[PDB]
Amino acid sequence: GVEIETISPGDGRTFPKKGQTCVVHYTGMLQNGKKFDSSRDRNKPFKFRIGKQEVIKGFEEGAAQMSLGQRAKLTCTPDVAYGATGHPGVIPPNATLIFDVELLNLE
Repeated sequence: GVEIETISPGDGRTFPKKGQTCVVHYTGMLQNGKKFDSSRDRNKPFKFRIGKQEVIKGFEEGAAQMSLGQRAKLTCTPDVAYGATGHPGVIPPNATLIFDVELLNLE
């Protein structure tokens, strides 16, 4: 389940497609919890592409449902990312994740 609540401004039409490299200012937040990951810290805003399953499924479907300049707010279900397994020391099992995602991409 990918739920999008867009902070409005952008263009709403430049949609990310397969074979396109995109740049995302992400910041992870735990539900009823603190931060765990932030692209604001290292200031290298994580160049990546679409079509290789490099990211998790909850973040991947959130990438295609956005456009340039937009600011979304993800809500990742446990079963698509880590809920059965849990990322060791960083994500406990059966965890629901919140991401602050802004898409300022290229290509």
